[PDB]
Amino acid sequence: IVMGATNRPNSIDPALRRFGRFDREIDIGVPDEIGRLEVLRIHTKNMKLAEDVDLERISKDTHGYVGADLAALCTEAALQCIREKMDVIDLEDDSIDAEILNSMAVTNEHFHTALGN
Amino acid sequence: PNRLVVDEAINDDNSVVSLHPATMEKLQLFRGDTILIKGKKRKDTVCIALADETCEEPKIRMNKVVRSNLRVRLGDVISVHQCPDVKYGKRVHILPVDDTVEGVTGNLFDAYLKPYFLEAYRPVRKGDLFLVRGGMRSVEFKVIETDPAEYCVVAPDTEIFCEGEPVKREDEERLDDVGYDDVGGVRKQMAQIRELVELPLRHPQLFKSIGVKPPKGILLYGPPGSGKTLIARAVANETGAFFFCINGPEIMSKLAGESESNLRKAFEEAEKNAPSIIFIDEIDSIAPKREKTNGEVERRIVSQLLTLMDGLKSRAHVIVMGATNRPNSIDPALRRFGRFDREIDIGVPDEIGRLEVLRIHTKNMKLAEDVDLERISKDTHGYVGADLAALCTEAALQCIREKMDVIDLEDDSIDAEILNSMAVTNEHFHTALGNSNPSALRETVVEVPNVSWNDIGGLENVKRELQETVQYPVEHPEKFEKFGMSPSKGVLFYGPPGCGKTLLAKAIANECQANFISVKGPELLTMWFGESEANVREIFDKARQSAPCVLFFDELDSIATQRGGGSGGDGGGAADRVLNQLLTEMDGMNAKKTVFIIGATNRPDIIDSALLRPGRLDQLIYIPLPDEDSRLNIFKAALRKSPIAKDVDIGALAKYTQGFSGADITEICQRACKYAIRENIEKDIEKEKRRSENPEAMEEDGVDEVSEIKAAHFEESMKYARRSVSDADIRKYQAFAQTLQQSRGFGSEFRFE
Repeated sequence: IVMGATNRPNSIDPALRRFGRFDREIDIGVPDEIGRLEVLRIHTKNMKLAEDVDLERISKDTHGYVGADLAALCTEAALQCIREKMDVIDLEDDSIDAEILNSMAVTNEHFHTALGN
Repeated sequence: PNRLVVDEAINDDNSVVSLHPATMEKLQLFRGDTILIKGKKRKDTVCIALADETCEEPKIRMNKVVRSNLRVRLGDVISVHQCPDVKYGKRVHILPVDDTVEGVTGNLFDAYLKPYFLEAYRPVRKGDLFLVRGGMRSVEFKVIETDPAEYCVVAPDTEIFCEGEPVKREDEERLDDVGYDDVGGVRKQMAQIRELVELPLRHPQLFKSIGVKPPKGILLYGPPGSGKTLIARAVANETGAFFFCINGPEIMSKLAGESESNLRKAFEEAEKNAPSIIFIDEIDSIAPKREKTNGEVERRIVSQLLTLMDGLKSRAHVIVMGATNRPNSIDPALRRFGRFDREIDIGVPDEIGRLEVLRIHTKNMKLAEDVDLERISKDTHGYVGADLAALCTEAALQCIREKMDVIDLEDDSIDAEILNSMAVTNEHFHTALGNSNPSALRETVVEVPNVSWNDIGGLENVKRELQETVQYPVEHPEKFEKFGMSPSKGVLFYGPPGCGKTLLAKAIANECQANFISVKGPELLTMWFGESEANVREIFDKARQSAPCVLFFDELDSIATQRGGGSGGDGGGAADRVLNQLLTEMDGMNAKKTVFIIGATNRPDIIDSALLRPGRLDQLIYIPLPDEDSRLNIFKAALRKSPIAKDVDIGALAKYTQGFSGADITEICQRACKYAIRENIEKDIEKEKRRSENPEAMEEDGVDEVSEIKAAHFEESMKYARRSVSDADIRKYQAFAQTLQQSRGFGSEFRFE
């Protein structure tokens, strides 16, 4: 079985879409609100999310966002949390306290900021 | 407490540094002890710490040699740490400089280093440099290696070896490697890049604990010569990472097959030396936008770059800073997730940015004490950093101009006194600016205009309306969410020409500290005629990234008139490429985004109705001609900079000059100044005539009549006063305002039981 892949069916040469070569076609379209919710839950499962995180709000406010964009949003939120956590952590020190590392965790406002950016 | 500012030291000894006594006590440092000092580029050195009461508590005093060793200059902050582990060197390898040894016979070690280190117990670190005085000459020496392999104190029993090749001075000068301080105008972008890059490379443990994937792809687009290549080197050198630079032209100039080999070797070596940084300078040549795919080599290289970017991994500790002029010029396939996700805009520097760039480029030159760089920065608009460096070079060249007459060209030798007497002057900078040319003038400038409500004359109703529609949703949006209703995402200004609509927009932007973007209809019209309609989406994108923002579409009716609007340009309406794209982008804007858009039109009866539909630009506000107080405000603003004769108070004139637009006010002032100006020059010409009559008559100390702008010349100017707008145009405007108003009936007839 040969699963092709592309962006739009018209971008492919028609000769490939004749019977025998590539007959079935499937549309992996933009995920819906529920789809965005599952994608966010999948990408954020391994991270240290806060107890006040409201992923449903992010899913509702995310329209036109593909899964990769959602992962980028999560990464941006973590980066913003680091932002807030830079002042205490000295950059010139090759070693960083483990307590601060264990204390890091994203917050809903960080997600809001990342979505804004 | 261990960080101190670098300062000049009283002692010139290379291996001795001075610290404030209480500061040493806080660090538990005693006089004569060996201390490890960390400077820039992760370069540290070892010096003998001495107590100096004259040194300020937050300052550390040290000479030029240690400054070079630490790669820091005056004003830089360095860290001092206890180094009680410095062991007496068993063997130290130090070599001289190639140019400093010419004319010296014998063993340079015995002449200079042997007495310099014997019984001095001077700490030495690998790569350290110092100057030793002996035999009437000063010879530079560089430390090659130390027995501990980190640093040691050279004792009398230490065996110092100087058998090796001399060190080249030109190559040694590279040690002044670029840091964050050598760039300017990119403070915010500098922070973004420093974070996104230095954090994972220096402290990946943070991301690992948070379980996130640090970005690999960074794209720095902007104007040519803005300093892109310097930022990456500064970042890499500050993080201590291995930097490998790739230039698009260099890669594309290689023979087929060799470019791919070089690229793969670059990636492979970069991954070997992790943490590493890769700069694909001018990625446009490597991967230009697919407008036409001609040939096979170009496709091969672009696809090779794509697959190489995809194949790289987060654990590899590799970051790829691209570079280009405009993001659209790059092939979209590169901007997909995984390859090049983050994008940064190294835009034109602002006034402060221009100031820092000028101070950076002119620090090494012999500037005069009367140089006013702030004036140059203020007068330099649209100038990129490279243009500023060119301006400085032109100013120096002009100083040379003034200095040519004395210096004979045919003489192979030139006096040293004249050379030491050269120095640029502010007037030279003015001349260079007059001769120079900006490189960036059509690029959308994003900044916070300084116009304030005080500059806005009256218009209390419109002031209130626009503050309502804009100021609140950007100053108090959280409570808008609290109630939650959608805010207005647009507004349209219709009014007479030359009534200060752009001033109003800029003032409202400043009140909210929100960025203002000025886009005129002619520019979009030209770009569409240039078949570059993607510029419109680019404007919308930029306005979005720099939120909060106020996108001001100047002469919105220009496009409609080009198509016709309501006057009947073509047989029908006004919609076209640019207009339709504008509507499409308008309906596609994010409700949560603080991108407010303002449209200005001098002709409301010709604007396409589709643009006025709710959801795109619906709020319509009328801007009347300035009234008595508004006209007074405009008058004083125009004459605010100029002196006026005491006999003339401009409010009296403003009172009776109804029906006259702000442009007419500006021109009345221009003509009044102009007539007073003719008066001044006529007086000067009469003075010159009198002096010609009596050239030898010594000019007495007669108080020169104060050259002011008097009321007679205001009379002469108003004799040529204009009123561009007639009462018929205002009648049309109020007819539109009435067709809009249609408010009556329930003003007071409604009340609940």
